[PDB]
Amino acid sequence: SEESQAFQRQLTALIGYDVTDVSNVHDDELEFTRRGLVTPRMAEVASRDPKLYAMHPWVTSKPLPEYLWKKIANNCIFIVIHRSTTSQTIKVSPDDTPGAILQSFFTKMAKDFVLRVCGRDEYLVGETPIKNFQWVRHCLKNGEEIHVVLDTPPDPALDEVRKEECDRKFRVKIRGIDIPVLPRNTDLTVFVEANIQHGQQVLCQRRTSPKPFTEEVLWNVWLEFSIKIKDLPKGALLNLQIYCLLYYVNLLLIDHRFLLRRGEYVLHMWQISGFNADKLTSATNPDKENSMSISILLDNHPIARAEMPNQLRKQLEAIIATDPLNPLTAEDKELLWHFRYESLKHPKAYPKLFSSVKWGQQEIVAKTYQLLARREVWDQSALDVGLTMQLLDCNFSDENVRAIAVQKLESLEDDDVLHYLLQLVQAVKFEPYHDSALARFLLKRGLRNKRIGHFLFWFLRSEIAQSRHYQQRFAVILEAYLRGCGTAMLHDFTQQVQVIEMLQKVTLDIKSLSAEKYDVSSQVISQLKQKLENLQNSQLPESFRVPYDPGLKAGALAIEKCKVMASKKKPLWLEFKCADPTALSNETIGIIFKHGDDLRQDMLILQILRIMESIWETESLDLCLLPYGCISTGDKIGMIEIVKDATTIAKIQQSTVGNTGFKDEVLNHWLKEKSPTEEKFQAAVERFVYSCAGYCVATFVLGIGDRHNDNIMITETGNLFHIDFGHERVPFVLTPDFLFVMGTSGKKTSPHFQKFQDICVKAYLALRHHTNLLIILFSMMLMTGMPQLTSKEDIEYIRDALTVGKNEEDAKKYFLDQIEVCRDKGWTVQFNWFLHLVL
Repeated sequence: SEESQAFQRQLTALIGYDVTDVSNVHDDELEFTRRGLVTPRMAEVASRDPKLYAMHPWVTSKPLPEYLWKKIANNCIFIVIHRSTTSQTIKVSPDDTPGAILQSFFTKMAKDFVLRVCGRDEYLVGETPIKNFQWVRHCLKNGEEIHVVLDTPPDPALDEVRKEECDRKFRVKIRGIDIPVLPRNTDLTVFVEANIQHGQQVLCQRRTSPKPFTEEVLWNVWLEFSIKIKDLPKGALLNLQIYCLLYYVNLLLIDHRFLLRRGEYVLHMWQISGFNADKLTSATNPDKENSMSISILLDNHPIARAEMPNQLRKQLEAIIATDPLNPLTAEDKELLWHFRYESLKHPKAYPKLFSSVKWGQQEIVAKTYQLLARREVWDQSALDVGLTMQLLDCNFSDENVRAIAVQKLESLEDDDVLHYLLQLVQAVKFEPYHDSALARFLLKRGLRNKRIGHFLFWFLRSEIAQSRHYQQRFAVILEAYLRGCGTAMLHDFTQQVQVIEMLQKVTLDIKSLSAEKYDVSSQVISQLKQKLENLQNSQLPESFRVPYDPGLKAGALAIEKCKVMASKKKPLWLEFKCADPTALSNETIGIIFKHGDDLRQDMLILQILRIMESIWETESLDLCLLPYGCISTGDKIGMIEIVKDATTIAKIQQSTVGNTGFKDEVLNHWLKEKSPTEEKFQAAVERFVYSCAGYCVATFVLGIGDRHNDNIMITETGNLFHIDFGHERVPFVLTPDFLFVMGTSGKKTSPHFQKFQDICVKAYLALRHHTNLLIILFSMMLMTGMPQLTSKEDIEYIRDALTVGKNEEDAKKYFLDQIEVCRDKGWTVQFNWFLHLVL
């Protein structure tokens, strides 16, 4: 049609990439994926309750943790129900329904509606106990009152979706390679390596002879492998590399239509700088003008009881108990394979088992599927996210093996899907094909829930903007999502994109006019305000949802309170007025806009933090972390949440001690002068003990504990929290100032410091109870998040940190000793933090 052209246009602007582009394609897998994802979408749209979809209730089935019942010490909950100007407080029990509460509301003054959190696009509806609403738990946790307004339900009509309308050995001919520029130092030789991969597992390998590295190198040679065409497993990759390692590129030997690849190919390769998710991409380099390319020719098609002994059983069991990052011996794999039917009764063995399958053998793969048809135990096992995620990493390229993983993710409630959403999305980079069970699962959960949807939107867009390796695949999935999110969602996303797009341009100009010079003169500031003026016109929409806090609406830009931060790069400090008239405080929305930072890395670390908090919750612990909002918008650019009433530990030191000169009492002096009442000061000290322990443990496990004072912040309310995760020593930061606040100094003791040590321990061994989940999240984060990671050393850290193997007593001890090293170090490391990072 005609209106379809314009619609595809808006989507292109929403996605940040034109999915109809074919300038970098060698087949039609993307188009095929755009077609195949139409069904999954339509089915979910037609299946979703238009009333619950519009009001996105945010609930959870988990029990209220012990630390929250402590608040409700009267089996009564207080909810302030506003109206227009007159508010009315109603007492309610933990198991009531917002409807019941609604009715029990007109019973107080009898002389259609729904409860909405004041100043927030959050509703309290549906057949659910009020104790199970996230906002209620949020208020209960932060000792805040529950204020809700009585208004009309959103008109679901606004969510309207727009109507749519051989048994021979395999071989490859390496014709040659060619690259535009060449003039480099040495004149070394060069050769092309060809590997048939599958799950990071190199099945077969061939190489060409070396040759003078010229602008164009030809071989016109057939590389025949010792593997039959019939034996190539679906998902298998033809991995091509150039050594003289400089360039790589991959090609699926089997396409999306179960067909063998064939014909002439000219693939533009990816380079390498000074093992990682990009290494596995089937996409080719879009830069044809300066990129290396390789020519090949594919010329070669359908795709078709004994009880285990006592001693061996003990062996298999040791293997199974082993940590995920522990390598399997040839004998381990034969044991696991030959006794596969026994292995099948141990869900925690699956990864090991499937990584013991000889995928380069048709008969073995064939038996594996027969094995998988004996699911029973797996289908009934209690869902284990750690286990599930492992079957979705780089080590498994089989569609069916991965499918069962997804099958388990299907049980997760919205609340959990949100906890792992970013890692689930990142795992799509491990899928051999564009359209996969994981992609459909994500597409469906997002379409099914506005909150999940909102984030799915930003998370996919984050990759599409900065990842040439996967933006094509991710763009197609984001499109498929936008086409069924609903017109209202589409409107909100448009509002947000326009604002960030406008702020990105503003930050660029401003950033330019000031190198590595910490100044921020009235000149740059003026020119900063000047631009916001223009935007304050018919550009910056009336409002927009805060990307990291979908419930909040940002209004006009309070240009007055806006400025530029001193920081090394050029942060943009903006403040907005809440767009909702029913908001509680006149409080402004603070958001920082930065450029020149690996914001995706911070996103990863913040989600892991939110995950450790949930783990501790399952064990009645509230380490008080503070994983502030952070969304990566483009390459090194994105926005950050500004916590209210917080400064760096450094700036507090700078306040008294002076410029670069470190005192032990400064911190405590600061908290006491910021606390309105002794009661609050004591509560602030208590919050400090908790937040300090949570970050010491959390940061140690993630190996980002050795930090400079300027990257650690604290609220006037006593909440300590690290920031700037974007990539002698110490395990974590526990300096004399932190200790003094706890009432200790110089290897002494105190009621608070002792509390701190026990909490740490209790917390530390709570993360160990989930050693596998953490190892797997840490392992995936590195491959898909940071630049390059060691296929050993790097990942291996988390294992030593999680003291794998030791018992709780040795672990408790191990951690306490780490607490002592910090005690020994005092101000050493901090003072040293001027030099640089290494080791």
